[PDB]
Amino acid sequence: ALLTAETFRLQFNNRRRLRRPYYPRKALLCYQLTPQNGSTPTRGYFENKKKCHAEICFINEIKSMGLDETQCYQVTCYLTWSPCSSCAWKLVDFIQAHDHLNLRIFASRLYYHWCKPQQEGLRLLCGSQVPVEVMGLPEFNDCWENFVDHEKPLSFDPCKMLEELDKNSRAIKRRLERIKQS
Amino acid sequence: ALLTAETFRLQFNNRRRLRRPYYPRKALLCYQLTPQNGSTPTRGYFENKKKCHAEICFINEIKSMGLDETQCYQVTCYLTWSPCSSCAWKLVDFIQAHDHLNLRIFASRLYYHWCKPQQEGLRLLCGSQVPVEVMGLPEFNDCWENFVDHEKPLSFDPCKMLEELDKNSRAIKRRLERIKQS
RNA sequence: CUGCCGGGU
RNA sequence: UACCCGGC
Ligand SMILES: [Zn+2]
Ligand SMILES: [Zn+2]
Repeated sequence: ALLTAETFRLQFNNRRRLRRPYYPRKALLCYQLTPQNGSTPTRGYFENKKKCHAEICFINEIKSMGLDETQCYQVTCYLTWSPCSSCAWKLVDFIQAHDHLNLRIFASRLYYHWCKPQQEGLRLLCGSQVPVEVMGLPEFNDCWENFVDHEKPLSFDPCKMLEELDKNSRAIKRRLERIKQS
Repeated sequence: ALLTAETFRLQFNNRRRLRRPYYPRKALLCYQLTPQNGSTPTRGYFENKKKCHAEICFINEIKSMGLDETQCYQVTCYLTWSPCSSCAWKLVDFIQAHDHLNLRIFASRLYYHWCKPQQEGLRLLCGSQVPVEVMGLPEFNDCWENFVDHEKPLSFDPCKMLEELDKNSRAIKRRLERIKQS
């Protein structure tokens, strides 16, 4: 159920440029659903598969759970790659049909942020009740704590690794800010 | 004994970061020897060998050329990569023993220039009657015109290529000047 | 695909 | 993930 600590470090790695050994930074999504009646959170994670994308895999998962439409839920997502233009649309739709869910999205990296469609896509999310932010130490902290297996001994220092995501996320944050006001 | 236009273009490319497709930018030397009386120049080019770098296979084979010790010669070298710390030591040793030769070096790119032993080697040449400069539009012009065959039709426009070479050499020149000041 | 740090689109 | 650029 739990991501391996090496999967976390490699896949959430928001570095400017990769360090050797090189590896594909795959899409990955960490969601957590909290009811607002004072209740227990539910968690899981998705990759890209079949005819999906992790966001689309997660939209249909919610539908499966058959939630309580009389209840507001807080839905938080942690994406290594900020969403598609196409997934942007499919998410804006989804949230419009499910007003009883409060969606918030955090990206570790901004996917093709120099292209207009991905730009418009993110401005839309932020215009259509779906705030988009860059993960910072708070979000990197919560994702490590609750989504990563901590039973085995690590080949690296977790606190320094988190330190470095925090540091790298700053320039990624100013870039997202500039996109919103364009 | 004429480089092909594709070899010149690939090997003397001074872009900081390459473009696809990727290829090894290997060491290469184009040399010109001219006397001070008037006699026409002598030209050739050298590659890295297993037992000598281009600069060193070159100064070696000078004994085996039809020059005499009573005339002065101006020796100009055009290098893709700037000299070794090891080659720097041997170039100064060689110039010191041959007072009939006036050598000056021109590098397209600075080889490992963030490293002290390579920088001291460049400082050493400049301080030992061996001027080191970064190749500019004149030197790129010079080397294209005299050292590569212009029979075949080119798959690219040599004017725009030299234009970018000239544009790229500006930052690299600024880097050599800083090194020469430490 | 010489290495590193950093800014911006 | 692409490009432009600065410095070491
Ligand atoms: Zn998508
Ligand atoms: Zn050498």
